[PDB]
Amino acid sequence: RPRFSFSIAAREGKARTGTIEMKRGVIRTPAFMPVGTAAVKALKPETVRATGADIILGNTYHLMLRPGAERIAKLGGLHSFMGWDRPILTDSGGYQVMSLSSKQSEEGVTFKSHLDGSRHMLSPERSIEIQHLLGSDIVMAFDECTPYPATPSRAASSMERSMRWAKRSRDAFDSRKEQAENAALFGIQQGSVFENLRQQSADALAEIGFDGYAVGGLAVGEGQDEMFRVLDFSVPMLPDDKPHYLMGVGKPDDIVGAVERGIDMFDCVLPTRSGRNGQAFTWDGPINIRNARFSEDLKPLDSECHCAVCQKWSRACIHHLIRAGEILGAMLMTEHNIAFYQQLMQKIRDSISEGRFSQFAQDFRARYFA
Amino acid sequence: RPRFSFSIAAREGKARTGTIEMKRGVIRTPAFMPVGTAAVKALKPETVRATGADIILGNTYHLMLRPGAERIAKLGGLHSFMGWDRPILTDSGGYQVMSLSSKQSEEGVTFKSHLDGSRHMLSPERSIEIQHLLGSDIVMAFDECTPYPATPSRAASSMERSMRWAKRSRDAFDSRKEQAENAALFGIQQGSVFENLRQQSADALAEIGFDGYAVGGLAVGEGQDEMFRVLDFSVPMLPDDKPHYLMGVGKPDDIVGAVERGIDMFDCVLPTRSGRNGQAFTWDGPINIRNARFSEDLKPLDSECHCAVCQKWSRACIHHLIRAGEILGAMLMTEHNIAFYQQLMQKIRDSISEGRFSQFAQDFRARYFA
Ligand SMILES: [Zn+2]
Ligand SMILES: [Zn+2]
Repeated sequence: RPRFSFSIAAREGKARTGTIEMKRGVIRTPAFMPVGTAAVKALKPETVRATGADIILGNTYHLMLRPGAERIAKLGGLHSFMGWDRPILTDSGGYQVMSLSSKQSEEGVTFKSHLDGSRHMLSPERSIEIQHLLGSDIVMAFDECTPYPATPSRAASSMERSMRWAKRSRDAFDSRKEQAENAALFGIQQGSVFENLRQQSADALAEIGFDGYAVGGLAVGEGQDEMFRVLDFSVPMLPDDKPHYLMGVGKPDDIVGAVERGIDMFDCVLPTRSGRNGQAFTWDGPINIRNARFSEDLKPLDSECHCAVCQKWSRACIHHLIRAGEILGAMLMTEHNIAFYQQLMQKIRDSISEGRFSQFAQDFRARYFA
Repeated sequence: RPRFSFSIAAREGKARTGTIEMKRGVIRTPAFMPVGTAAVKALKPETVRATGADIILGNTYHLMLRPGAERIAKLGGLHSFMGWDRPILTDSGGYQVMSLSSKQSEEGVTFKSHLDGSRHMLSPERSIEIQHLLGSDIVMAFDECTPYPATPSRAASSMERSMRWAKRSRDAFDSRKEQAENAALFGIQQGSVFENLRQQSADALAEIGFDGYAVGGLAVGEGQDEMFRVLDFSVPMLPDDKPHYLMGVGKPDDIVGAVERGIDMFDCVLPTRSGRNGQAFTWDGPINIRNARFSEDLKPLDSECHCAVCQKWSRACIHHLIRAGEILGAMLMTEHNIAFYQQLMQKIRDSISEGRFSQFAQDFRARYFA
């Protein structure tokens, strides 16, 4: 297998299906990537694979806090550490610094650990280095988050700095032989909701050149309609022959709509996090399993789902496990939710390849929102 | 398979190995039974079986609190509810009332739920009924706990009431056709540390007649030496041709010593509970995986253990998962600990059958305590 090869097998409108080939494995696109912070929480990696995941996301910010990137490296890298031998994408660590920790400058950011109060630093160079130490397969350039809403001036300044940081990320990545030869690097488009800034960002990233392009700065409170409007003009600005990654997006209907607009890759904490909190995804919409109406419901979480949980376990049992605070409850909900997500991506891939994705999208929405 | 058949295949001194045959399966003795409260916490039942468990224990007190015995019955019984199709032993619910909840009389006990404050009742009749509703395979007679230390007078009064409750448990069990024909009933020996009371209790229970006999009222703070001394004279009082069950005992060295004194069955929360809390059992004694000395230890929890955890996972990874509070950490520790317990019981069974259990006991202790 090559270091990185993206091949498009079929198209329908803006939607694409294909494969990313990397040394550690093949990724079927459109792809959903479950999120990992040290483990997917409450699942063995074998179970994560069993649900159909081709790749997972590792949270750089959490991993650098504990157990630390250096220690992970000494222990043999992230793949060895979490027992997952297929591709891993790592974020830059930058978003969580903004959202979770407690000085920003052109050089980077210093922050205090939200756990120990210890001091840590991130910059384009240090982010890439940490991602190297983890040994990830797809590395994200380090960028500066733009809050929503943002004035044109603030959005432009943040986008411009992010583009300068994209070049530095690129150079840092290329300067490390082992990393440049074995991993891939994705650039991140910024520019908030402004078309002209999104275009300048797309232009800057294409000029630098990356293996894939993420649309960043969305799913930050703008609502689905505005997100879709921004995707409408933003995705066509990105090179057509490279993967398009929508970061932090994962409601099932968000995903279907984003694919309709040319997105190839997704990650979200939603199926895992909301799994532990009692929300299960079904083809008829999400349900909260804790609700009293399920106390004696012997049906599985979803009647069509092919996952191992739905083959054996009833809503009633999971209802009582979750309400009892039993770990198993969370284990079963999480397995089902991520498996549901993978089945969704499979139906998307099949429908595009068969030229009926538009019809699938309509059928999915009618039933999901009914 | 018969309702209940205990066959002794081999003996060495007071130690025995054999099988209990029941409708739902075969139990290899000496047996260790992992404890379940609604789920084994943090394990799928398939995993529990995979470790070698032939039977598990269900906590009647917790189950009657949530989801409730009646609801479990409506949902198809405990086997269906927790997805375990092999034998299940249920306790009477009586010990936890004393230890966990908040009026005692000759009729039984009333108590307030330690969760909701709701009022509940237990008596020999109601205990047996609840155990019927759960559909368990081995039912424990409802008894009255004797605290340690206890005066001869208090111990005698409690033992005598327990014996009257044993008769009532027996009659209640026999009065239910489906239960009497498909399940087994164990009596419980009381009498604290007093030989004469232990003898009167053994006599009373034998006169009533049960399928198995538990030695109750131990592991209540008396220390291993005193426990072994009480077992020395107590176990020979029980009918030799029926299983001998030591309740709530499960340190590995406790188990080996109890088997030397004629005990066939054990249950304890120790491997599961202490698993979640960072303690792993090894042939060289227990270790606390959270200790800094394991932060970069790439060896498995135990070098000889055949469990799936030890085939893949290092102490270093489990160290960081547990310290991060990750659910997976608890999952892996628990799987290993219960698998270790099953391997211990297997080595005990093999050594007895081969007439070398005395030598095994000595070798085990030397290494475990080294
Ligand atoms: Zn499912
Ligand atoms: Zn093990």
